[PDB]
Amino acid sequence: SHMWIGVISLFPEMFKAITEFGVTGRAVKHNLLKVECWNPRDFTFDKHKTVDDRPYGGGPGMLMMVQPLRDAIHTAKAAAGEGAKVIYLSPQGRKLDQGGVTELAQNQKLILVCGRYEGIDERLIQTEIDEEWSIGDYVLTGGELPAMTLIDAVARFIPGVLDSFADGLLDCPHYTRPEVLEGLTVPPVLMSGHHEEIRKWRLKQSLQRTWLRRPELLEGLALTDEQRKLLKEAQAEHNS
Amino acid sequence: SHMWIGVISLFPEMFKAITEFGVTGRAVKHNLLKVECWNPRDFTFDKHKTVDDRPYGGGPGMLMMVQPLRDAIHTAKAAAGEGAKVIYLSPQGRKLDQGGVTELAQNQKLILVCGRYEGIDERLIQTEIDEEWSIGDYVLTGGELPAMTLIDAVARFIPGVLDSFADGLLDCPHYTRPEVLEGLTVPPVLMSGHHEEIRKWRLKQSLQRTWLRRPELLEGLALTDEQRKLLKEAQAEHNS
Ligand SMILES: Nc1ncnc2c1ncn2[C@@H]1O[C@H](C[C@@H](N)CC[C@H](N)C(=O)O)[C@@H](O)[C@H]1O
Ligand SMILES: Nc1ncnc2c1ncn2[C@@H]1O[C@H](C[C@@H](N)CC[C@H](N)C(=O)O)[C@@H](O)[C@H]1O
Repeated sequence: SHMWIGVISLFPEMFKAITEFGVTGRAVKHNLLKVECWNPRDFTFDKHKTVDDRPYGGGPGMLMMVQPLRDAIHTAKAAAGEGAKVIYLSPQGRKLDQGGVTELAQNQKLILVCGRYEGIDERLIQTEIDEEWSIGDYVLTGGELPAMTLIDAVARFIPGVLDSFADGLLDCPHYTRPEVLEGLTVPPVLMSGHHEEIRKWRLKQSLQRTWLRRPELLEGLALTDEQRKLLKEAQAEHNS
Repeated sequence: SHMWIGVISLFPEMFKAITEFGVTGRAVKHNLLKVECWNPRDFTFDKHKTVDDRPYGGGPGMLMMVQPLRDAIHTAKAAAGEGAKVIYLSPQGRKLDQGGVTELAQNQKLILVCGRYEGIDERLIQTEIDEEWSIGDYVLTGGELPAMTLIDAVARFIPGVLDSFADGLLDCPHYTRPEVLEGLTVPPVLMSGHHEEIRKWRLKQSLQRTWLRRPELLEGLALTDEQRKLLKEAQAEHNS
């Protein structure tokens, strides 16, 4: 299947980072993922193509100018046609996690609005935006990196395009050549050829790492009997 | 002051998204921020410049090949000289938040290692990496977008380069022209010219929004007396 993403951005060339390189670049070249961009600057009418505006109430910073941004959004909505969810990237939005990625990946079309400066007029959020999403509790200069983050995370769910959080757990450690690196050996179980011992080792590692690093993640999980056993074993070894 | 960031990446051209555009692009052009990249592919010796390798233990996926990546890291460390903290971007790392951004922005030099495929050998993390950092609880195809996210967030703290989370709170809504948009008016207080009423309105909005959207964030805060009062007022209005 295929996903279409419309993007509204003052810096559409930023999106080459995902459309020209790696797994996502190959998805775009093979038409599994389509990304189309509209730039508010192209919707300005004044001589200097002004895309910012002063905030009412004074104070510092500038906002994106309403008219060019609104017009861009309307053009993208017309292109997307029916059924396209419009998302504004913002640190005030729903914090993205793998559950949220799986929800978003159920959409065949999304339009992603990328802010710049201090953001966008609150009434455009009310009138044009369906959902606000954050990539994390930190502030960036623009919504393009968050949009690309979202695109990359969802694109991994597109069939044909290709884990931590997959089953709620951090990933296990991985090893490749050489067998010994600075005196550190690959765990012998991984060279044993024993698929079931390997499976159990990787799962116990994931449990152990999640417990030590992110114990709060473990709370939200309903572990299988095997997972409970392997976790107890890891905790007992840690104590020992 | 100035920050130097060394990056290890198979796709260094991705970083044009931050070095050529917007506030971060201007920081780079003005030498406030320097980003230097090393590509493991340039450290290969075989005819086809192989940069991946098979994981011990079978199963799917590939890892970054150890030797080219190790060699790249060593070249970057030599360039950074003394005092450079080496960070691996990974969903198994410390989850980035504004507190973590402020900590990271205290470094004059960082080297950021970007994984691809299923990641990197665990022993390289032990032998070469100082800290592991995640941008969020979701899985991406590569560490370049996370690295750029980190770079952008920290660059905002570089003097001369230029909020939500700043004082622990979500940002207030902002408004710009026109005064009426699809029947929605700018709050009159913001046109009143009264700086103190405006200050209080924006703070009460931040409190209200944080309470409604992210009540867990409010718990971690020690509110001022004024903030407690404004929050109580907002809650009373919400009830009314
Ligand atoms: N964590 C984030 N998640 C999603 N988008 C973000 C994030 N941080 C910044 N942005 C984008 O960057 C744009 C410009 C920001 N400097 C505005 C920040 C705004 N003053 C705030 O603190 O909420 C915002 O309009 C968003 O589109
Ligand atoms: N949330 C994230 N934060 C930081 N780096 C990430 C994140 N997600 C993916 N990456 C980078 O993307 C690379 C390739 C990933 N597909 C590997 C994921 C690994 N299998 C895991 O689940 O932990 C990783 O080596 C990281 O460098």
